[PDB]
Order: sequence, then structure tokens, then C-alpha cells
Amino acid sequence: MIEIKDKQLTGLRFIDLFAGLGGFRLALESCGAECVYSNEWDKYAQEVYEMNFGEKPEGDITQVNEKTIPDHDILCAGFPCQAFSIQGKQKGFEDSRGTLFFDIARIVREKKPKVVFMENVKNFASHDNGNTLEVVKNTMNELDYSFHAKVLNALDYGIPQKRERIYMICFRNDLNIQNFQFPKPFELNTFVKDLLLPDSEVEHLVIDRKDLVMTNQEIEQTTPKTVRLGIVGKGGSGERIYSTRGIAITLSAYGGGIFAKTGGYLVNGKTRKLHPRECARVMGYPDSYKVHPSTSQAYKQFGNSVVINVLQYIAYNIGSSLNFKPY
DNA sequence: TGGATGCGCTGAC
DNA sequence: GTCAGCGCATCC
Ligand SMILES: Nc1ncnc2c1ncn2[C@@H]1O[C@H](CSCC[C@H](N)C(=O)O)[C@@H](O)[C@H]1O
Repeated sequence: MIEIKDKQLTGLRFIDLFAGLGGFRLALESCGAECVYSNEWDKYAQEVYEMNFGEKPEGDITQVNEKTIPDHDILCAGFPCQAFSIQGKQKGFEDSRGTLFFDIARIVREKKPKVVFMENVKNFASHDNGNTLEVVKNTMNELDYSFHAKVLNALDYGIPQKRERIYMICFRNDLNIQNFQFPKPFELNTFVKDLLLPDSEVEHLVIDRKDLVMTNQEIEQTTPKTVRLGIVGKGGSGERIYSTRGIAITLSAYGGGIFAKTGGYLVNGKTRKLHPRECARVMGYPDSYKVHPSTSQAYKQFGNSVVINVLQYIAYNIGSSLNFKPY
């Protein structure tokens, strides 16, 4: 993540729905916001959350009375995506996990915050012939909010990862916010290579598979793009190797394959998957962030998480707007 | 709501 | 035909 000298969100309270690792909290708190509530039902996620912010998130959002939720200015919710993901079976709102946005909606209807900051995968924007994005949109509008949604690739904001996600920013209409803009992209100057830990700390992650079929030659110059170099097995998910001279591929939560959840990489003549700390770094997390003691759980958490930096800029712009109160 | 991993197949070139 | 995906299925 980056530092924010002008705390645009000072004075604003927010809530961390579907908390996870607390990505939205890190991003918003870096702008001065104060977290007044967090909700997450996963045990292990609650542990690492607690481990980094003290409090333990409340459970099942569907069993919480919106009226219980403390008052706030911004609602942060990066709801589930398996049901909207391109690799999932896209059952959408017909997935027991695809209806969480309606819980978010019933919390907004009641707590009427100034802003609703949401995040879900890229395929969410075009899922079910863009009918899904529209529901989320028309729902928000019906709730008397403006709907600003765009798909942003982390690689365009300083993080070497091709993580495309839809960010939906909503302002309560009485605020008449008319100048919100998504961060403008910039040149990437960091790649997988710059975030790796010393070889001495990742030998265990080394994978020597007799069925490695190096499909391409390693690249000399860095690039703001994923560069596949080889394959293991049938080269499905978790069976692809990339150049550390490029950017990393999207981290996943339930990912399989031998290079499960992070993908494989060619590092100093050897092939291995990323280490939890490297997953943190590739997600914009500061090295001060305490990752979960269970590496499997930690991989699942970073795969489900968000790229802080991207959230930071969007957050800076949300406040930058809220603050424009000319006479 | 455990950990590991082989795989299907849809989406946007 | 290419290739990447906050995933899914099945095993211990
Ligand atoms: N009914 C429910 N109640 C509370 N949390 C839920 C939930 N259903 C799913 N979740 C949580 O929703 C999260 C979605 S992934 C979001 C992660 C978050 N942005 C962070 O930065 O990492 C998961 O951690 C999942 O356990």
C-alpha cells in the first residue's frame, strides 16, 4: 500500500462488511476513516482479522439486524464472487452465496450511509448479459444513490498483478456529488521479481516436476503483463508457470493445481508457487500485516482479498469528492 | 469453517 | 485456437 499525506476521510466512520483480511479497513484508515463495525463469519478469517485489528468480526450478515449496525458514512463490502466469477459456475443470484448483495441493500435501506463502496470480480460487470450489474445499479438508485462502476486492473495502479475487478462507488443523492472519478492509471515500475522473498525463505515452495514443459523463453525486460513460460500437468489452473519479470496472475481462494492459489513462477532456475508474504506483497499489503499461521488459510485469504493501493486511490477520490463543498 | 491438487469450461480475445 | 480465472470436485 502507499502513504496518504492528505487524510481526505478524516472524521468519517465506515463499516467493514465481508471483512476478510480487512483490506478495505487498511485502505480507508490510511485516509483517516474510522472503522465502527466489521462483519465476517469465517473462523480463520476472524482470527487473522482479530490478529491485526484487535476486535473480532461479527458473524453471519444474514442473521444480523441492519438496525443493530452502528451509524456510518461509508459502507465497505467486497461481497462473495464464486457465483459471479468466470471460473465458477456463474449461478449468480441463484447461488446461496450469490444473494449477499441483497443483504447489503437491506443494510443501506436502513442505515442510509453517505457512500457505499463495493467490489466484486470483473465477470460481475457482464454476468448474465449485464443484468446483474444493472440489478445492483437499479437497486442502488432505488435506494436513492448514484452508481459509479468501473473495472480496474491492479497492474495500472502500482501492483504487479493482473487482478481485474469491478469497483462500485455510490453516493447518497442529497450529497449531489458530481465530480467523483476513478483513479487515472499510471506506469507500472514493479513486477513479481521486486516482491519475492530471499531464496533461503522459500525452498520448501520449490517444485521440481518431471513433467514441466517450458513453453516459452524467459524474458529479458520487465513488462506490465503476465508472461507464461511453461506448463506442468495439463497446464490447467495451478499448472502454469510465469516470468517473475512480468506481473503476477490473479490470486484465488479455492484454487487448485500444484501451484495452488498463487500460480507457479520461474525463480533463479527453479519453479515454485508464491509464499504467503509474497501473496501479501502482490496484494498491496504492508509487511507489518500479520498473516494467518495456517498457510493454507492465509493463501485462501489473500486470494479472496483486495489490492489495497487500488482501494486507497478510490478512497482518496471518494473523500476528495465529499470535501468539495463550495459556496 | 481442514489440506492438497487434478480438472472443466466459460469469457474475451 | 489462445489463455487466464476472489472456482469446483474428490481424496485422505
Ligand atoms: N453470510 C456471511 N456473513 C459474513 N461474512 C460472510 C458471509 N458470506 C461470506 N462472507 C465472507 O465474505 C468474504 C468475501 S471476500 C472479501 C474479502 C475482503 N475484501 C478483504 O479484503 O480481504 C469472505 O471472507 C467470506 O467468509
